[PDB]
Amino acid sequence: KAKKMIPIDDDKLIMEFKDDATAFDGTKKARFKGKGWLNAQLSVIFFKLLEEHGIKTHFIGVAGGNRLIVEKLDMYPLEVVVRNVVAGSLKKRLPLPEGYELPEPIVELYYKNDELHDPMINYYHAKVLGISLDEIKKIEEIALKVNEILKDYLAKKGIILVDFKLEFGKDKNGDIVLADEISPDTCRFWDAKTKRSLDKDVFRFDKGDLIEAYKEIYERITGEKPEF
Amino acid sequence: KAKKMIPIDDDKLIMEFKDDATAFDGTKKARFKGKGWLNAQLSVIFFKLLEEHGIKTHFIGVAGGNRLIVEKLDMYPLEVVVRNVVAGSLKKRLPLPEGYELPEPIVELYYKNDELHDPMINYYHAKVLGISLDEIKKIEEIALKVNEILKDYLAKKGIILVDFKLEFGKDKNGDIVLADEISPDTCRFWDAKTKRSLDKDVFRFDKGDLIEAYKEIYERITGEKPEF
Ligand SMILES: O=c1ccn([C@@H]2O[C@H](COP(=O)(O)OP(=O)(O)O)[C@@H](O)[C@H]2O)c(=O)[nH]1
Ligand SMILES: O=c1ccn([C@@H]2O[C@H](COP(=O)(O)OP(=O)(O)O)[C@@H](O)[C@H]2O)c(=O)[nH]1
Ligand SMILES: O=c1ccn([C@@H]2O[C@H](COP(=O)(O)O)[C@@H](O)[C@H]2O)c(=O)[nH]1
Ligand SMILES: O=c1ccn([C@@H]2O[C@H](COP(=O)(O)O)[C@@H](O)[C@H]2O)c(=O)[nH]1
Repeated sequence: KAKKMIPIDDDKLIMEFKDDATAFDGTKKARFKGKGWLNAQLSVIFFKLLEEHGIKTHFIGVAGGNRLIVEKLDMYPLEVVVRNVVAGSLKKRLPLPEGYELPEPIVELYYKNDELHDPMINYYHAKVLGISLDEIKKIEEIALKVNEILKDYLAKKGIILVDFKLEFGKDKNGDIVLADEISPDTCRFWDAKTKRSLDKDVFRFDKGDLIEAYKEIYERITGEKPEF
Repeated sequence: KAKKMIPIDDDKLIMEFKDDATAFDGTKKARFKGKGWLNAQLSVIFFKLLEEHGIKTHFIGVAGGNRLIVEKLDMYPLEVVVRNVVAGSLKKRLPLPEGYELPEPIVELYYKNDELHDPMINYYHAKVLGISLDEIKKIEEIALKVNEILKDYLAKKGIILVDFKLEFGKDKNGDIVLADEISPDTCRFWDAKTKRSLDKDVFRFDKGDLIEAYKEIYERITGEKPEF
């Protein structure tokens, strides 16, 4: 839908970032020239940042612009959502307004299943899904640590980290390893002063130019205008 | 919707069981003569059974047919669902068929909120709702114990306990006390041999005569035909 996975061998594969974007369970579609490049490059910076902090990620190296070399993992069938500020689907689950500052981070577990439209699950559903309580606890522990690292990093750059989605897999040693991507597609980012979205919500809710919004994030983090 | 709550004093109130039944977030409505009486009487038997087993319930005594004397509690805004067999909403959350025997009980937490249509929550939402992790853990621990007591009791009477909903409150000592009702309205009950519903699903999905189904449960448990 937004990425291709290309085999290399048993140990590694290629994650390719496409210009394609979707929303509303794949029902909204557009292409944005440069979006693959931006998301690829922002994922690299985030993976490298988190690695420095002791977070095991699938990130191995770059394979030219839009393609990353990543470790092969047994993927957990989860989307793991961390929420600091109330936005999107949390508005329908809690009677709190968009922009409400949570007293502590909220972690949500979603089962990756297209047929069931990615329903929310708890630790018990997880277990029936074959994911042990100890696996779940260390998945959440990692997500909360990632949260602290990303929110501090971004607050320096005048960016509020509202929420974001993570995915994980096990490597050959049975270690839990951070996977997929971290990009303006899979996070909400607000400008600290204006509270404007610099993320996929621009596309989701037609708030302006998606590529300008993504370029802003890139420029704020790197201090440079994008090469494409 | 199905019950009235009538004050007595600071310590206690009246729970009255009405003939009214609803389904599909209150959109389906009917009255069933005798349903209040059946649900009242079955709640009594269940509360008395669980009390014997060390479960603190709000049950104090009977006030004539359809009305129970119950303890006043600070109610948790939760519906706590325990699931042994796949049925109802769990079919949309897990790709398992109706009638699938779970490898262990599933506990689900729902936030009681009419505006939000009782959305599922996890421990983190609970906390933002003002419910501590320790409160949640002992709420679930009680629900799982209630489950074991009810499923064994009912298996003797040729009834499979598929799932059921519980509600809870704190008494003046800050003890967590089982509340609301336990009736064929708030449980799924299948016949052990035929797998037929003897519960509110009869009404929900027009499967036959609701009152016959409820009378069956009553007769199986008490060994007697209902006085009304
Ligand atoms: O479903 C709801 C209900 C309320 N609120 C919040 O809590 C306040 C409660 O006030 P009310 O529901 O009367 O709405 P208002 O009149 O403030 O718009 C609102 O301003 C909202 O910020 C919310 O976020 N979601
Ligand atoms: O959304 C789903 C998908 C599958 N299944 C179960 O897993 C089996 C998988 O087979 P399939 O999805 O091909 O359906 P079938 O062809 O068996 O009806 C089914 O029989 C169902 O019991 C389910 O319960 N829910
Ligand atoms: O399939 C999804 C669903 C959500 N999210 C991200 O997770 C957060 C919470 O999403 P929502 O549950 O509010 O839609 C947002 O940052 C959103 O972009 C994803 O990356 N992929
Ligand atoms: O508002 C509700 C919702 C569900 N249940 C009960 O909880 C179980 C699971 O319900 P569902 O989530 O499958 O609808 C069933 O026994 C159902 O009767 C209730 O008592 N009240």
